[PDB]
This record gives sequence, C-alpha cells and structure tokens, in this order.
Amino acid sequence: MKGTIVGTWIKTLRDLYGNDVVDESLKSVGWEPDRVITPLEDIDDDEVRRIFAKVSEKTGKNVNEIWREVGRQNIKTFSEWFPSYFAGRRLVNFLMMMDEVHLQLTKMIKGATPPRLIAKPVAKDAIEMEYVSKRKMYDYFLGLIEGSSKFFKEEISVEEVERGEKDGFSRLKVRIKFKNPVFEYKK
Amino acid sequence: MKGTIVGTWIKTLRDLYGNDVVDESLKSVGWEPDRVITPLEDIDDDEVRRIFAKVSEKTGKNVNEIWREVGRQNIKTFSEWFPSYFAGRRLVNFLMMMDEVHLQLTKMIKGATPPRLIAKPVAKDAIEMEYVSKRKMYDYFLGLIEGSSKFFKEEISVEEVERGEKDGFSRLKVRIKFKNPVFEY
Amino acid sequence: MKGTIVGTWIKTLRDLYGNDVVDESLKSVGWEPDRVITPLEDIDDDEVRRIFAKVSEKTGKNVNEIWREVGRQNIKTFSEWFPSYFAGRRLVNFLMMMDEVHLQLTKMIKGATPPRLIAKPVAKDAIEMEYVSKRKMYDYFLGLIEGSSKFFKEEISVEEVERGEKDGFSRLKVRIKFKNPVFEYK
Ligand code: HEM
Ligand code: HEM
Ligand code: HEM
Repeated sequence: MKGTIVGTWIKTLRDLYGNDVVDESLKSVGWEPDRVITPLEDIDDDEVRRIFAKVSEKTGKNVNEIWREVGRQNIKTFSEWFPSYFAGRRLVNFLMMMDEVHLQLTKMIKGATPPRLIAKPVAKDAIEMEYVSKRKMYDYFLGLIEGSSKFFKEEISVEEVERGEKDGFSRLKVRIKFKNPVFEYKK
Repeated sequence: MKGTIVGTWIKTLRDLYGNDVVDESLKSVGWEPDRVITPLEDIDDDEVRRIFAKVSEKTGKNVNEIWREVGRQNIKTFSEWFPSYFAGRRLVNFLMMMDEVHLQLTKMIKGATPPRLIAKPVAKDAIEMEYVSKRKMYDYFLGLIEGSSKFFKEEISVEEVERGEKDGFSRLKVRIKFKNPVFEY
Repeated sequence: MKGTIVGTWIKTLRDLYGNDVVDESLKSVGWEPDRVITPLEDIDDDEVRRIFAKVSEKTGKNVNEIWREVGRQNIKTFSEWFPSYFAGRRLVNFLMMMDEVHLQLTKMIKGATPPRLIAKPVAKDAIEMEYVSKRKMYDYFLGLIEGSSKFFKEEISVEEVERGEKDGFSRLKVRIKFKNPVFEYK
C-alpha cells in the first residue's frame, strides 16, 4: 500500500477513535506514534492489517465496521485531492467512471494498485459493481460507495449479490439502486 | 444496437409523432408496443430499421428527416445522462473530443459500438469530421451535430464534402465552420 | 513542429518585440512575413531555431529568456484552446495530469509530439517533474510551469535537480514546491 493512502487512513482513524487509541496501535507494530509517512513509499499491507486489528480490539468495534466508517470518510478527502473527478457528475456517473479513474491514478502515483471496479447498468434504475482485488477489503469498498452517496446527495440501496475468491482474487458484486433512471429520457 | 439508445429512440419517436404511431410501428415488427428494454440488451438493427420505416409511412415524413430530428433531440438527452462530457467545453472541443468519449463509453456500456469519428483541425476556424461506421446513419450523424450546435449555442455552418461506402464501412465527411478560431489566441 | 503551435509562437514574438524583428526573422529562413501557417502542417524545427536566433540577435535578448517569456505567455492561450483541461483543477492536479493531457492532444492534433512529462509526488508538499524530449526546449518548459503558477494563482518554488542529453534525448528534472499539501487530510 502506498504511503499516500495509509497516511490518510491513520489520520482518519485519529479523527474517528481518538489519538491514543491510534498512538498505541501504532506502537503495536513498532512505529513511533508520530511517524511521518511519504506519499510514494511502500507500506507493508500486513502492518496496516495489524494496526486496524488493534484499533478494533481497543475500541470494541469489529474491524470490518471500522473499514466501513473509514471508507465513508475518505470520499470527502478524495474529493479534496482531485475535485475534477467529482465535479459535475451524477452519482451513477461517478461510480461507472471509477475503474477508469483508478487506472489514471496508477499513472500518477507510481506503484499504486487500486482494485478493479467494473460497473454495469443492469436495469433501468440500477447498476452492478464488482470489486476485484488481490487484497480483500470488502468493507472499505462498501463504505466508499456509501460515502459517494452522501457526497452526491443521491440516495441508494446497496445489496450484495455475489462474493468469492477465485485464482488469487477476491471478488464482490453489489447491486445499487437509484431513485431515478440511469439513462432517463425526459420531456 | 444497445437497448440504452434504442429505448431513447422509441421515446423520442413517441414525443415527436405520437403513441399510436409508435405502438403500431412496434407491432408491425412483432414487438409488444410497450416492450421493456434494458440498457444492455441487444436489439436487432434491422427491426429498428423497419420500425423507423413504418413510422415514415404513417407520418408521411421521409425517414432521413426523421433520423435528423431524432439526432437533434438526442443531444439534450445525452447531456442529462453524462453532463460532465458537456460541461466547460467549447463546441469545437466537444466535437474534437467526441471520438475519445465514444471510446470511454464502450468501457461503460459493454458491447456498445458507436461510430468512429475522426475529427481534424483543417483551417483556423474550421474542422473536418469523418463519420465511419458499419451502419450508415448519415442523417442521424448530421442531426447530432446540429443538436450540439444548439446546445452549446454556437452557430456553425456544416457542409458535406464526402459520402460513400468505401469498405464494409460507410463514411461521411463534413466540413464544419465556426464563428471563432479553433485555436484562438 | 505542428503549425498550430508555431503560429502561436510567431504571434507571441510579434506581441513582445514587434513586426519588424519578426518580419526579418521570417525572411531570414525564406518565409514570406505574412505566410499562412495551418494548424496541421509540419514546420521544420531547425527553421524555428534560426527564427528564434535572429530574434535574439535583433532584440539583444538572450534566446533562453525569450523561450521563457513565450512559455509564460502561452499558458493563457492553451486555456483558450482547451478550457476544460484547466477547469476546476488545482495547480498540482494540472501538473500531474499534463502527461495524460499531452497524450490525448496527439489524438486530436495529428502528428503532434509534445514532450513526455513524468511527474511524481515525491514529498508531502512537492512533486518531481521530468521533462523528456527528442528536442531541447528547457526554457520553454520552465516558462510554461511559471505561467501555470500564475494562471492558477498558486505560488511555487522551482528547483532544478538534473539535466542532460543522452542518445538524442534531452532530460530536465525539477522539484516543484507548493505552499499546501498534495494529498491534504482535512
Ligand atoms: C477520486 C476518488 C478516489 C481516489 C483518488 C482513490 C484512490 C485510491 C488509492 C490511491 C488507492 C491506493 C492503492 C494502493 O495504495 O496501491 C485506493 C485503493 C482503493 N480504492 Fe480507490 N479511490 C477513489 C475512489 C474510490 C471509490 C469510489 C471506490 C469504490 C469502490 C474505491 C475503492 C478502493 C478500494 C476498496 C481500495 C483498497 C485497496 C484494495 O482494495 O486492494 N476508490 N484508492
Ligand atoms: C455525450 C454525448 C454522446 C453520447 C453519450 C453518445 C452515446 C452513444 C451510444 C450509447 C450509442 C449506441 C452505440 C451502440 O448501441 O452500439 C451511440 C451511437 C452513435 N453515436 Fe454517439 N453519443 C454522443 C455524442 C455523439 C455525437 C456528437 C455524435 C456525432 C457527431 C454521435 C454519433 C453517433 C451515431 C451517428 C451513433 C449510431 C450510428 C452508427 O452506428 O453509426 N454521438 N452514441
Ligand atoms: C493544456 C495545456 C497544454 C497544451 C494544450 C499543450 C499543447 C502542446 C502542443 C500542441 C505542443 C506541440 C507539439 C508539436 O507541434 O509536435 C506542445 C509542446 C510542448 N509542451 Fe505542451 N501543452 C500544454 C501544457 C503544457 C505544460 C503545462 C507544459 C509544461 C512544461 C508543456 C510543455 C511543452 C513543451 C516543453 C513543448 C515542446 C517542446 C519539446 O519538445 O520539448 N505543455 N504542447
């Protein structure tokens, strides 16, 4: 994982659960609590895994619930980093465009490997979006969608329709329903 | 053709010529007049061709003129679907970018095969746009250009300079003149 | 070089130093002073070099400072060509997106070959941008950066880190420092 996102995860945990929940979890993996992380350095994913587990232990929350909440928060932060990915979009545009956006981000943040997110309009008012990765961060995936709904102020319902691990990849498909048609024809 | 665009055509034909005309046209090709079409289903092009023919027969309007008008109307609709492809562009930007947008759309609407649109800055205040497709929807192409002009509120003159079915591909080249330079200083 | 860009430069040289310096510099390479330059014709690079050489000789200005000035001036023009590349971006966004933008320009302007511009966020408040080209227009590169800074109204500090030519390619690496973080939290 790139320092860019991780540095942000740390700071988001700090806002969510407090400083010396985060301080002590950081110590748990042998980091000084005020460790400075650079945007392009490589952080061991397992260290991140261990950090989030400790926060869970310390907070009484399941880690999946924490990843979800962090996913919710991060949409706003991403919107500050790259407002032009958000500007003038419908929510459904934003979600359908996200795989292509992640691909452009890999050309700008060397070594970044965001997941594949192929989205498909399956009905007049719904898409299916499939998360595909070597990393299995289902809950973060869902939180980011929820956070996207809040950012665009378009209500959705999200249902998991499929989950699975095949040939080294984690996969998760959701069906997302909107209040208006995806491709509405109007007067 | 993908149901996405076909569903839109049907509704556009209904607004233009009425429900009873479209229903009967749908029936004439063996569809429920109220056929439910999903965004990604594959609709036979020849059935669409026949629907449009029957509408022309019933309204008395030449089918070419029907395509041109459907093209004029559809620009508005596309701008409601994907407003960020329109926002902050000059018309000439919009037209020159259209080939890449159609490509990005193939990545979002699986199996869509919109025409190739080679656009070239040919003179200071003019471009050439070449439509290249296996479908020969000349008038529709011309309608979308006209619709874009109205949407961006930039008057243009468009002259067809080339028409022909070279390969398995139909091709149509137009010269598009703007009131502004393409690359204005 | 494509005529689209050469014509802009001619117009910029005229704005800066006047029609007489430019007219004589065009004649010097065998052009009519009012020769029409089409957006897609291909202009010989060495002719452009000699034109800029003659302008330097006639004005007394160092050719490097000329390219720098022209680069500063041109950002505003580019924003008139393609405002949607500037719209709603932060300066750091604009600079990191430029390589993909130059790549998409080659798809709209046939035969255009802008330099490769690899940018890397190297620190919390700075990026590295490496200019790489078959051509050697270091000062134009730097002026365009300064011009970007002015257009986006965001101050930067620019430091050269490395420059050099190998097997026909010129490279220039700068470090660009901002007043605000690249990936700001809250
Ligand atoms: C402009 C908005 C966004 C930006 C800038 C962004 C950026 C990133 C970055 C930089 C990474 C790091 C990859 C790495 O370190 O190797 C990442 C990972 C991730 N991104 Fe995006 N993201 C955005 C929106 C989204 C959205 C809407 C989703 C919705 C699913 C999403 C899903 C994920 C997930 C689940 C990961 C976790 C790593 C993994 O699953 O393997 N992102 N994102
Ligand atoms: C954002 C604006 C636009 C969108 C979203 C859009 C989208 C589409 C879609 C979904 C199709 C269906 C393809 C299929 O079913 O395989 C299509 C086909 C087509 N597009 Fe576009 N389009 C846009 C603008 C334009 C413009 C400006 C032109 C021409 C100047 C154009 C020319 C055409 C034509 C003529 C067809 C069908 C005819 C054929 O196959 O030759 N479109 N477009
Ligand atoms: C949206 C803004 C921009 C546009 C539309 C643009 C477009 C172009 C075009 C059309 C060319 C001519 C290619 C040819 O004739 O072969 C060019 C060359 C060049 N561009 Fe860009 N450019 C933009 C922004 C920038 C920026 C921010 C830089 C930053 C340095 C830059 C650096 C250069 C350089 C140094 C050259 C030609 C010299 C060489 O090969 O070294 N441009 N640009």
